Amino acid sequence: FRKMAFPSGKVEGCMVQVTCGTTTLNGLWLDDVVYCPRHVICTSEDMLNPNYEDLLIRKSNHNFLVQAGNVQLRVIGHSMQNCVLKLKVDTANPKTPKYKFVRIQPGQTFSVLACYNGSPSGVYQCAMRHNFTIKGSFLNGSCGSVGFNIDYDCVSFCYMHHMELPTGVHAGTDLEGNFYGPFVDRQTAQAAGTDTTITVNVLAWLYAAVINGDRWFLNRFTTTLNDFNLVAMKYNYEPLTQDHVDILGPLSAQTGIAVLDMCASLKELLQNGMNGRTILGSALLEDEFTPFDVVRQCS
Amino acid sequence: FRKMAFPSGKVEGCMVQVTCGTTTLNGLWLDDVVYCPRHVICTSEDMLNPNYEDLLIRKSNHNFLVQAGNVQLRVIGHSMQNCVLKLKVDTANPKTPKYKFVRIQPGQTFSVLACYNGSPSGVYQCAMRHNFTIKGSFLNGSCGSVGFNIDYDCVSFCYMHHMELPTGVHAGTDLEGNFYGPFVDRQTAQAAGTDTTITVNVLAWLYAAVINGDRWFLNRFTTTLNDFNLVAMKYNYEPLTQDHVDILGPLSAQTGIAVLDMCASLKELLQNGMNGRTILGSALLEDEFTPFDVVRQCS
Ligand SMILES: Cn1cnc(Cn2c(=O)nc(Nc3cc4cn(C)nc4cc3Cl)n(Cc3cc(F)c(F)cc3F)c2=O)n1
Ligand SMILES: Cn1cnc(Cn2c(=O)nc(Nc3cc4cn(C)nc4cc3Cl)n(Cc3cc(F)c(F)cc3F)c2=O)n1
Repeated sequence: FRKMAFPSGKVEGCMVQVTCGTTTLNGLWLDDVVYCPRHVICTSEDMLNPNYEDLLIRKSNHNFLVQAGNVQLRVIGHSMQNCVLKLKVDTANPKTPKYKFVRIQPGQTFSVLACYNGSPSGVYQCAMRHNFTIKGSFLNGSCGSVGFNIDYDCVSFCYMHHMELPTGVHAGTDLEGNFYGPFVDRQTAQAAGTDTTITVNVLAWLYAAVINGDRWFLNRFTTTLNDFNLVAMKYNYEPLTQDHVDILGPLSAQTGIAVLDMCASLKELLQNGMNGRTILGSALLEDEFTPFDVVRQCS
Repeated sequence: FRKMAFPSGKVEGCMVQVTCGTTTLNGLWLDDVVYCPRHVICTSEDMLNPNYEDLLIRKSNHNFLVQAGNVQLRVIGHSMQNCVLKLKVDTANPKTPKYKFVRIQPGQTFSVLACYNGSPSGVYQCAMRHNFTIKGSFLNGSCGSVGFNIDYDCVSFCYMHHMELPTGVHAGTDLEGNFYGPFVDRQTAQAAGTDTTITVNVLAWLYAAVINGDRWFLNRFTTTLNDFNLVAMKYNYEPLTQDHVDILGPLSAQTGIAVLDMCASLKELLQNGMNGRTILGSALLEDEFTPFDVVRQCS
């Protein structure tokens, strides 16, 4: 098992650079609109405690430099939606894919196209942690890089990168400009909430093991969901939601192992450990493969 | 710090489907030639023990169906170069990138674009191992997927996927059709040579751990190159050369940790184990990052 990103071509053709004075970052060009973090309108002095409403009134269309490669896209309108800037440009992107804007739940994975100065650099899979941060790999100049999933040629954009936290994890918004988690777009020290293990994904990893014939940890017990959630919290595992139980449906049907029976097996592993035994050739439980990721790799 | 692949868009526009009878796999369309594994000309009976020159002489151009998306390309010529079939087509691929064909050395990494029926499915980083296998993520229908590196807009193709060995590792050729390793393109069980660990890559990754703030494995011991290499060989690690030491120069400069001091750290890890601790979230010693991979992602 390894982390597999979606092919990035449909997103590469949408990346542009957006510059305001000397502040520069990445934006996303879809039809005739460029979406980017509103942080671009900040001078160095504004980044600590920006007054975004005040900073925008000073700005006119001709203050925004938008470039696809070295080709300038003239801005003909600008607005602010939550923490994203929307720049209307005079050219509709001929490479615009079929796309949606989605807001993802914690545990869900997505592909990140890391970009610098509008130029795509690399692609990798990330998971949204339950404290609404991601353990990404980002350098300076990456602000505005996006995260996405692809279903049947349709790109669902779910993340726009804004900042690095002191602990080295990363925080950002959806493509409507709403932050994931309790963060704000200022250059101030903000702490990630305490992280938890992503229970739904650990359960998917256990189903993956079963599919590949590694099933020693299957015990003879069952549990209720309420009983399991209360126990899981004592081991810094996330409580399961009703949506979590349902996205485990396909793996449960494939293996014939009821979701609640697998929760009982996981509860046993938490209360007693693994005793030098491995699962999928590993002594650590993996929590960054979703049920969908598992089916992608197994079938 | 993460395993990061190159953006795949320049390769996506070159993937097509090749079909001969009921046998089908992926091909690479560059200018007016489609490159694909010659295994495509085998029926299920042929696959077990194929005489390829005999099989190819009995084929005509119209025995080859090539589809790019929904568009059918007409084959107007064919030839075989080692294990690679070259189909001349009546249309040049307008999305052909600047490209080269290169044969890589063990320890070097590349990006894989996994494809099924000519449609790209995922992208991830792999390394050529010392026994000329790769630990990929490939399912049925992935034959003909390619591996590549991207250097300022030029795609250097280095791998064409052929088969999965009974241990689950993968084997393939360069784009001139020569296998990496002692394998042949026939459906028979094939084992690889002993899998020696890429020592210079493990050292690069330990330097990545330091650069990313993890230092528990460092120590005050010292070692000579030969004394380290004695322990390395004992543990089936590749001997470290002065060229490897030189290549690690920039990382030792950045961290102030001498290369032979990092060797002392690795020697203890090999002799004592990790004591349940982890490095960069991994419970085992990672050997699929090159010094350049670490430099590029950390800077
Ligand atoms: C190491 N790292 C990992 N992720 C990041 C993301 N990131 C970023 O790329 N840039 C940021 N500040 C800027 C500085 C600029 C200097 N010039 C010339 N232009 C610049 C543009 C930007 Cl955006 N930041 C900091 C940051 C960005 C925000 F959007 C925000 F709301 C708060 C912040 F503190 C940053 O985190 N760097
Ligand atoms: C599980 N896995 C991981 N990697 C692979 C790659 N792979 C593959 O995709 N296909 C193969 N055999 C074929 C069967 C076909 C059935 N039809 C209808 N069409 C087919 C086309 C192919 Cl290529 N193989 C096996 C294989 C492929 C070779 F190129 C070879 F030289 C020897 C082999 F044993 C395969 O490994 N599968």
